[PDB]
Amino acid sequence: ALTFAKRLKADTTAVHDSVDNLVMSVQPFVSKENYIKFLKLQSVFHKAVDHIYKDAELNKAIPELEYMARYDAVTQDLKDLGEEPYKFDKELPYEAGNKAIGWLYCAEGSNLGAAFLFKHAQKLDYNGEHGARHLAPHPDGRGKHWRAFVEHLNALNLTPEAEAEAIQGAREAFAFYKVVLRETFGLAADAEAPEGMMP
Ligand code: HEM
Repeated sequence: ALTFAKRLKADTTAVHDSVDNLVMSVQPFVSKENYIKFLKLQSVFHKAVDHIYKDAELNKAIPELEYMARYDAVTQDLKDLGEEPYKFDKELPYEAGNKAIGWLYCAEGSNLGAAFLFKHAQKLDYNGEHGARHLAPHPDGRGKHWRAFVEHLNALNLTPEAEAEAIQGAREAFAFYKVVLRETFGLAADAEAPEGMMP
């Protein structure tokens, strides 16, 4: 690639697309019941990275990182749908160090690419003020907000060795997402979208 952020993307695009395909395959927008299952999935993942967004060390290198967390937004979307806060059945990952940087990339990048999901949530009359608060674009714009974030990520100046761990972290974050999705939508372990499906 060329930069840390670009290597992260390059090394995780295949798994990202597998997530895209799996999410769409379980029909998150076919019914209120399924959208709620989607929100529970989102709730678990965002709870899992909450401690990373609030990490003292990372907030010193990335100013205002603590305010980027979307866990509260997802929980409010659950409230809008008449659901109480959702709590994962199993123990939640609590990553740290370089691997935690990979999870942060995964979670924040999902904010950049949430435009598609937000459009379809809108079809159900769910918007940034009701039901899809966690999918709404950052006030500064998805792209502008992301580019600023990417600068900070690259500015961590992680060594090639550290990058490897972070990238592995990002891969594990996506992997965890699918594990939670399968449990939430009642799929077998390692279930995937129909083979050959394109994002
Ligand atoms: C059906 C659901 C999804 C679709 C259609 C999708 C689509 C996309 C698209 C088109 C982008 C690029 C946006 C841009 O460059 O402006 C993107 C980026 C990204 N998405 Fe998703 N995504 C989905 C779900 C997720 C999930 C659930 C995660 C992780 C838990 C995720 C993590 C990311 C990351 C990390 C990036 C950043 C890529 C980069 O480095 O440029 N996405 N997504």
